[PDB]
Amino acid sequence: GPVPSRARVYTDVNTHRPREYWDYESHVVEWGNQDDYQLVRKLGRGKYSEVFEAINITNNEKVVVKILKPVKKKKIKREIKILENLRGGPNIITLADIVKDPVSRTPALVFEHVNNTDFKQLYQTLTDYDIRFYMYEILKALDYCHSMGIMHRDVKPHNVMIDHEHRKLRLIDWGLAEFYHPGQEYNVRVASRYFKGPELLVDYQMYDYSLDMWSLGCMLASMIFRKEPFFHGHDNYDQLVRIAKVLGTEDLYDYIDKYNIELDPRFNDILGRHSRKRWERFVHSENQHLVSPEALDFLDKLLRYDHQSRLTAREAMEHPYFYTVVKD
Ligand SMILES: COc1ccc(/C=C2\S/C(=N\c3ccccc3)NC2=O)cc1O
Repeated sequence: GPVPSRARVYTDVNTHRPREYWDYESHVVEWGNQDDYQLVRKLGRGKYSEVFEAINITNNEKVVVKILKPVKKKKIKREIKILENLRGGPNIITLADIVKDPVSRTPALVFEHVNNTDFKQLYQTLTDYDIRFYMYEILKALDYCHSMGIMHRDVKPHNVMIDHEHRKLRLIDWGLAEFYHPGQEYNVRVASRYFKGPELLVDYQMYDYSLDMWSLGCMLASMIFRKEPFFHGHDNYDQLVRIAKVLGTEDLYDYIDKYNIELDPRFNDILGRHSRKRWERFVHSENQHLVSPEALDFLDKLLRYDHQSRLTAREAMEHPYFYTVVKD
């Protein structure tokens, strides 16, 4: 069978919490007043919800209303409990309220509103310093939720709301997030394809917080190199082949050999043999201004096959890449 794995940090956080903290199936939702919130315009539709900009008429302030499509009560309470546990943490989106939507017949989460700059203007104009700044702001959020027993499992540009005017960042969409318990086997069908960690792509279920750091590396590579997404697979199989053309196939085999994992035989025809590449290969005159030796070394230490060898969020915040960022 496969070799078990545990997180190298925050391993026992949920163990020594009261069972109330992580036993989300037992959570009792405390409902607000649906009539306090007036929908203004639809902002998005996902597979699991729709999201609206709205007004809270008791303070005339804008809020964002996420009305869940029908989903199992378990998963609704999971998201709710996680939002409540993490509320007030650095750069975590704030759950303001929860109300019963009369039309949907499902819960509606009420969030703080972020005046977000949308993501193509952000991708096109963020400077070297801005990338470092916002990376640091993201690591603050990730170190907080990891220290609180929670992995996000869906880190990607669209879940990072930035109001670039006020240099304000918020990590959103906790609907895939889970509590980390040592030895617990999880569902590998999480994260968007381009940000899925190798552990997911080789069907290794006993993963942990370090999955978020792989996804964060994919975001970082897309920004400093100006290739979004960076690993652009046509499906989950070709996703792993795209990674292996950069990180090499020899270390991929070392990885699965360490955990006594076996690749799906369907890779036999498509994986090939690939050397590991130096990151300088992706540097050119149109992304040069975003690359430094520090950037490449930091990236290199995030994008590791072995989830156990990636930097933790806290370790990443110690990296020289962030020495130039003004600390508050
Ligand atoms: C414009 O400002 C905001 C925008 C979004 C959120 C929070 C969200 S959005 C979400 N899920 C989605 C996303 C896209 C489509 C459908 C559902 N989950 C969250 O927590 C908070 C904001 O202040």
